[PDB]
Amino acid sequence: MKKLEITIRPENLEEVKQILSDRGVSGMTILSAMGAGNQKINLLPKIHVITYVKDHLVGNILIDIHERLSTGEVGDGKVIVSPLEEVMRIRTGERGENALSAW
Amino acid sequence: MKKLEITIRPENLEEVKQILSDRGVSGMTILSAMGAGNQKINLLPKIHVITYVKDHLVGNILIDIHERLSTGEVGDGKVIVSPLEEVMRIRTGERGENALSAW
Amino acid sequence: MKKLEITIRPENLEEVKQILSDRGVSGMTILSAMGAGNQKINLLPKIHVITYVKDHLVGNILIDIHERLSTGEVGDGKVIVSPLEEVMRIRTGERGENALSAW
Ligand SMILES: Nc1ncnc2c1ncn2[C@@H]1O[C@H](COP(=O)(O)OP(=O)(O)O)[C@@H](O)[C@H]1O
Ligand SMILES: Nc1ncnc2c1ncn2[C@@H]1O[C@H](COP(=O)(O)OP(=O)(O)O)[C@@H](O)[C@H]1O
Ligand SMILES: Nc1ncnc2c1ncn2[C@@H]1O[C@H](COP(=O)(O)OP(=O)(O)O)[C@@H](O)[C@H]1O
Repeated sequence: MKKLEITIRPENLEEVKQILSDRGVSGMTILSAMGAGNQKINLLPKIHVITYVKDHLVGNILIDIHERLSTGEVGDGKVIVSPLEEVMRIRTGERGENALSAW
Repeated sequence: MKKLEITIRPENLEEVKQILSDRGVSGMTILSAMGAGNQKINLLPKIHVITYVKDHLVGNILIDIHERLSTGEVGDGKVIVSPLEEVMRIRTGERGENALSAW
Repeated sequence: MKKLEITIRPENLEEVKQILSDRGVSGMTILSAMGAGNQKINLLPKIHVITYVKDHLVGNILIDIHERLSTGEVGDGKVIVSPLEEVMRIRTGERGENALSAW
């Protein structure tokens, strides 16, 4: 399993929720943020989306996010992929890929 | 050392602080969030807790969180475990497990 | 590439932005938080800064943060370093170190 961190323009949150639903993804945690980078130190409002996903889905999610969110204007955002050693569902104590099931 | 990310119902924050104190954990950083998943895309309020811990404590913290927070109702939340390559205390410049000491 | 998580007193955010600019770092995402630890469970306001950086810069950024932010008073904060498997720029679809370029 992998962690995705998706940092976007807030207006693009609906489209990120749809991309993850369209790949069977079970859930997501959304944080408000301020970001700085190339867009013109100017801070701008951002949404930071965290989702845990099965390893075979990551490549298609990254392609989907570029194809559907790109505006060709500076500031569209970033996606990173990082490793997960253990995942647990609090309600059941289930570990591994069972912890992300649709139920 | 490992990073835990604990995503919970906000009413359960007091019990997460007590579980970490009961395992000698030095600290925690708390973020407000909105989450989507199985509970009935409906966004619901969540707390996202980050804590850095010694590797031998992770198994007992995961057991404690399942045993004390489970309600057997959908939406109790998730815990993940991920790797840490370096940890530094800003005040002293100390690295490694010394950076998390109680002082 | 590596992820840094920098958890600080809010008054120190200007100095963290300057340290990252002084090492050529392209950007940063800023989250408001509450933290608990050694400082006197008392919750205190914090800023949580996430930045993605090239591996050869991490050692000098950690030294800079200790030298410029240390007050020798408990509560100055923490820096962690964690691994990144993939980085993508949404606007272009570019991966790897190209995804963090100044443009
Ligand atoms: N090195 C970085 N680390 C973390 N977040 C970054 C980094 N660079 C950019 N970001 C985030 O992505 C947002 C957009 O980045 P920006 O450089 O303006 O756009 P682009 O990626 O289109 O060149 C920023 O406002 C910030 O939230
Ligand atoms: N795949 C996921 N990635 C990240 N956060 C998730 C994921 N699935 C669920 N969550 C988080 O956990 C919360 C509860 O999940 P939910 O599916 O409703 O409960 P359960 O785990 O009891 O089936 C969500 O509101 C969200 O914050
Ligand atoms: N184990 C920990 N995991 C995550 N964040 C931590 C941890 N310990 C401390 N912190 C964060 O760093 C802040 C300052 O830590 P504190 O223990 O008061 O200072 P010091 O590091 O100077 O002893 C906390 O308020 C919290 O945000």
